[PDB]
Amino acid sequence: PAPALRIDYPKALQILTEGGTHMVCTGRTHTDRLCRFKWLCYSSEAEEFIFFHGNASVMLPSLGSRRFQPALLDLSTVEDHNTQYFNFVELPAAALRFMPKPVFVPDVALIANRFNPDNLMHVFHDDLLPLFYTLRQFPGLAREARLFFMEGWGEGAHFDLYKLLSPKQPLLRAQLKALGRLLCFSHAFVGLSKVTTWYQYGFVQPQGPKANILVSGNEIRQFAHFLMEKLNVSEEYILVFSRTQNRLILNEAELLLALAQEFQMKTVTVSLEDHAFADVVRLVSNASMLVSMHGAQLVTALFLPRGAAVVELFPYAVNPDHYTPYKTLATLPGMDLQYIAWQNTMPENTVTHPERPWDQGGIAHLDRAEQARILQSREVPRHLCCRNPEWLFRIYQDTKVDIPSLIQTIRRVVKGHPGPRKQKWTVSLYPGKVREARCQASVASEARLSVSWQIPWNLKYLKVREVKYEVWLQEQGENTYVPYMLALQNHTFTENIKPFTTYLVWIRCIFNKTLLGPFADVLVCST
Amino acid sequence: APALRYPKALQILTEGGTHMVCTGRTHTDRLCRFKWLCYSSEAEEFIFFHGNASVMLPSLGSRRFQPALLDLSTVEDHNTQYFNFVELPAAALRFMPKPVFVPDVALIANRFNPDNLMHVFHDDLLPLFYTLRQFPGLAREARLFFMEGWGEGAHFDLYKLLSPKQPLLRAQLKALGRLLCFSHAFVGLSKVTTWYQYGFVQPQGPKANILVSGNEIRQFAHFLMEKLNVSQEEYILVFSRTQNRLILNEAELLLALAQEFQMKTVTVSLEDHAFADVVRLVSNASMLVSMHGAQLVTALFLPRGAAVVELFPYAVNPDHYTPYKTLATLPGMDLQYIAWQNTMPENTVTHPERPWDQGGIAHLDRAEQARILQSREVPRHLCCRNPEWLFRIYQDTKVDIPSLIQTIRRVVKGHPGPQKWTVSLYPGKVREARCQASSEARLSVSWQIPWNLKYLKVREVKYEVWLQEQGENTYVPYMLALQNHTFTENIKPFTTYLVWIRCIFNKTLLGPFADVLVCST
Ligand SMILES: O=c1ccn([C@@H]2O[C@H](COP(=O)(O)OP(=O)(O)O)[C@@H](O)[C@H]2O)c(=O)[nH]1
Ligand SMILES: O=c1ccn([C@@H]2O[C@H](COP(=O)(O)OP(=O)(O)O)[C@@H](O)[C@H]2O)c(=O)[nH]1
Ligand SMILES: *[C@@H]1O[C@H](CO)[C@@H](O)[C@H](O)[C@H]1NC(C)=O
Ligand SMILES: *[C@@H]1O[C@H](CO)[C@@H](O)[C@H](O)[C@H]1NC(C)=O
Ligand SMILES: *[C@@H]1O[C@H](CO)[C@@H](O)[C@H](O)[C@H]1NC(C)=O
Ligand SMILES: *[C@@H]1O[C@H](CO)[C@@H](O)[C@H](O)[C@H]1NC(C)=O
Ligand SMILES: *[C@@H]1O[C@H](CO)[C@@H](O)[C@H](O)[C@H]1NC(C)=O
Ligand SMILES: *[C@@H]1O[C@H](CO)[C@@H](O)[C@H](O)[C@H]1NC(C)=O
Ligand SMILES: *[C@@H]1O[C@H](CO)[C@@H](O)[C@H](O)[C@H]1NC(C)=O
Ligand SMILES: *[C@H]1O[C@H](CO)[C@@H](O)[C@H](O)[C@@H]1O
Repeated sequence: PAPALRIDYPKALQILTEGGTHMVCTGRTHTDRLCRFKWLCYSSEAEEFIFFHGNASVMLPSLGSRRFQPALLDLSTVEDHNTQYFNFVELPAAALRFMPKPVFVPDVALIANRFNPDNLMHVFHDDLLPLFYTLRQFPGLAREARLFFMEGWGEGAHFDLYKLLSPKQPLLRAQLKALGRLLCFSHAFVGLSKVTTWYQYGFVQPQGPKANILVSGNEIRQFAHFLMEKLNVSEEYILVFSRTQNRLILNEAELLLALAQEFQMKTVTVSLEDHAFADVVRLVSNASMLVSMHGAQLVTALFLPRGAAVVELFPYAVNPDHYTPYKTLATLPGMDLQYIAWQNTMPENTVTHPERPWDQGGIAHLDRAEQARILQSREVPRHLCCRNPEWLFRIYQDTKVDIPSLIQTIRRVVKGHPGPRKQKWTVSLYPGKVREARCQASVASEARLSVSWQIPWNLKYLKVREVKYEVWLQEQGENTYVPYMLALQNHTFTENIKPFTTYLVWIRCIFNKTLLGPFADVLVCST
Repeated sequence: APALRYPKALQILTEGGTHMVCTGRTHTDRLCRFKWLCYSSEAEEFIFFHGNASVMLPSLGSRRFQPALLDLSTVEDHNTQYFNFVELPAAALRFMPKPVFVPDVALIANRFNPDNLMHVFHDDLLPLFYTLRQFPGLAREARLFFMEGWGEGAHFDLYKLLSPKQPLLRAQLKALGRLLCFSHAFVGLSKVTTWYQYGFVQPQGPKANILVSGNEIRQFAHFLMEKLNVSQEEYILVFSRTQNRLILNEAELLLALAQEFQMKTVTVSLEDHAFADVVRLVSNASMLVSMHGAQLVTALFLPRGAAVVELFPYAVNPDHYTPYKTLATLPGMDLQYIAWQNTMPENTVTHPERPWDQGGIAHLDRAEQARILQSREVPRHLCCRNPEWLFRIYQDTKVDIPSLIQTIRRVVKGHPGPQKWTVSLYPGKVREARCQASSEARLSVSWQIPWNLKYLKVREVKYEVWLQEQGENTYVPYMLALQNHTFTENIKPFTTYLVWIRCIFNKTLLGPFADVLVCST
């Protein structure tokens, strides 16, 4: 039994009225900024956060007019999206005399914007994963924070997933007008980290993977482990993730039997509509292979066990290489998932729906000349977000899957039985710097350059399959080097080494060809 | 407990491994929160242990060495102040000594130059103060770990005021144990409070985009004053040096200042006064006069409205060396700044026989010595030990009184020192921006005042309007006093115009643009 401590109202009102708002934020740009506020206020009538200047006020960063070029920070994880900015208006703390008495929020708050709470992929990629690790950026937040979703949408189809990310009930912006005309957070954090994102949806360039992905499969799976425990989720089979409303697999029944016979495994169907989400996660987490049309439901592939296979199907005229949010997820370093893409290339096996509304892929609202152009094109061109008619027209086709071509496409990657072979998922880490690098000239001989060094310190405690040392030889005063790949820690160079010459020697250790370590301090050596 | 050599801790470490979550896009603005980060005192390497609960955000791959994970000092991208770790599986602890655990939460950072007062305040104290306040619980509980490798330095007592717990230096970790393991540690310092760069790539000068204002400097100074028991008759304060860079006619300077401003004058120095007494003297000075030097960083303790008079030796252009000019003229600092330069060779004293440390030139080739002696202004240069710069900056100076008084009087007319201080805030967006269309084309626009202006009294309120024709990448600007306008000049029918509106307080406080107003004629 813990005390249900409320706010000490006279004390809080005095600290607010005399001291004012306090703000300390990270990062130097608005696209990578997280803010810690004390005594930040919000008027539910104006729908504006308020910074009150008092005698203890702090504003870091202090941007001046730059606070509106474009704003203070991104409230959502979609970078620089001009409808998801956060900012406040300023008033002197004395101006509280002209306002109703404030209502204080005792809970520590995390304020953020959900991008599209109706799409499972946006929920996981833009909100759930960023929230999970943003909370763990600051001590105490993970156990105490109440989420405040200010984007303006309702609960959405997946609100129960948002409730798993916090012990307290999250609040929407529309609910704040009932709490009071002037609300003041005693302790609030604002913003979401972009560190877990891997996709951009096509606002400035055609959609695709983020340029520099900073998340690995291990961090994805730690998040999945948490959600599975929250959902109370603790005969090998193939799982077909079905859709019931649009973008259908028209011969799903034939597909289930064909996969069952080809791989000699039980096949099972799952869908968002007919299964509770905890049951969906339960089925995915033990599946050896996940087969599904391109769509939001494939984001659940992050729950797949290591070693499982993802088979993504694409409708006619949809190039798999151009739409890769689930390919990128499946092939992240550390995810350890096989990825297979299959595209319908037979026009007799596709079903178009030109009469539907525009948001469902219809084209009847366009002029007859443009409809014929869309109908005659056999691949969606590269485009920008969000309502490209040809993209929607083709992505909401129904598909008859050519069974033998799908089987052969899978077999080029899954040569035998699918799923984990109970493999040893070794950790992949990098060497340290080589230590104590020394060098010597000849001991009337040729020109000789002999170099030696000690192994990296962490290699003292490592068992590694292949250890090599890349050595760069740069002659004094020249801008070019000669590379060497060596296995030993002691080498004497002779070929093309000149007498009475000084060389710059750079050394770095490499594990298994691809894991490059850092270079040590440069070694200067004369022959 | 400061140290501990708990089976729960060893098992959490051996099973789960290290946990890392960091902010920032690049290594130059990254702060990291670590759990179970470890350090080998023998190898002087931090260690990330890969366990079954390990997290590495960001996961940089090989890019973790281009050039490192983060900056350990607030000097940007300095190739000797990098932080990084080496990796091992958590099971490798079988072949390592029994770890000694640091139970207190830690903040790990590098001091750039703990022997220079300016470097102490600018690079370390201010960044430490606000980095601790970036994360809950740090300001009251953190133990500071300085890893740059220096000793205490002359100002180590100032670092102790930022923390109730005893700080530890890297050389002191060796005695703690061969393998040290932090249960909770933060790494890095924010650069948000910095305002100067010391000339590593381009010549030294102000930071390109300064993100700190005088209000944040003064909140930090207020905290330090209470830690020094400095509580809260007008006088002018001359901040003298006793070893080098002397004012040769100091006694006559004190008399001439006291007569010119009809005000008491008093001296102070770092050598002859306890630092708490130095702060007490500066905090009520109406004017601070001193040679260019580290002691002028104490100007951040001056009361609002006081004047800073910085004197420069012969051949030292004040415009090239502006760390204290930048500090004094920061927005919100409310300090007047005056620079005076000695331009008479008969009033300067050189010391060519001193070590390189103190500006001697006797260790150089005779041809280089002749160049330095014959040059009348120190050229622009990069860090760190330029001989001509050190030779002139350690000159002694006889201050020409009539020229200095005239220089001060161009900035300080009348009495120096403190006035009422309004904080300058910005307008909100204009609200409910509507428009009407019209022949000859006509376009009417109107809007409501920003919400915060409902509660403000402002001397001058104007509205800037950008008129952009849809399909053109340019605009026509207008400055209005009313909340409405009707455009007729160069307005066309069958055209779509985009209207951008922002409000401006007192000419210079530009507010944000509202959402674009699309009006078609
Ligand atoms: O037959 C369907 C079609 C869609 N959805 C879900 O409804 C949301 C919106 O679907 P949409 O097609 O707009 O998103 P997409 O799948 O193209 O990302 C997503 O969470 C889908 O998984 C569903 O459950 N069944
Ligand atoms: O006569 C002197 C000369 C220097 N210093 C202090 O000693 C440190 C190192 O001086 P240096 O000249 O290297 O720094 P500078 O003043 O040029 O920044 C600084 O904290 C100075 O304030 C001092 O107290 N008295
Ligand atoms: C602000 O006001 C409080 C209450 O009077 C006072 O204790 C404090 O010294 C003032 N100044 C600052 C910088 O907090
Ligand atoms: C799922 O089934 C059982 C546990 O329910 C487990 O033995 C099996 O390995 C799991 N599937 C995979 C692919 O690991
Ligand atoms: C190889 O061994 C050591 C390096 O550890 C070095 O002293 C020795 O001279 C090397 N051999 C040569 C340079 O022939
Ligand atoms: C890690 O190991 C602990 C103890 O062995 C166990 O409780 C936990 O489930 C494992 N997995 C994760 C993801 O922590
Ligand atoms: C100020 O006095 C208090 C004792 O109550 C203490 O914080 C500290 O030792 C003193 N500081 C100085 C500089 O005298
Ligand atoms: C502090 O400074 C004020 C401002 O000029 C002045 O009254 C005097 O120098 C000091 N007052 C004290 C110590 O009470
Ligand atoms: C235009 O704005 C002024 C104040 O700026 C106001 O007095 C006037 O009534 C407004 N006119 C219209 C037509 O709204
Ligand atoms: C809006 O646009 C996004 C990005 O293309 C889609 O993922 C979403 O389904 C909706 O079409």
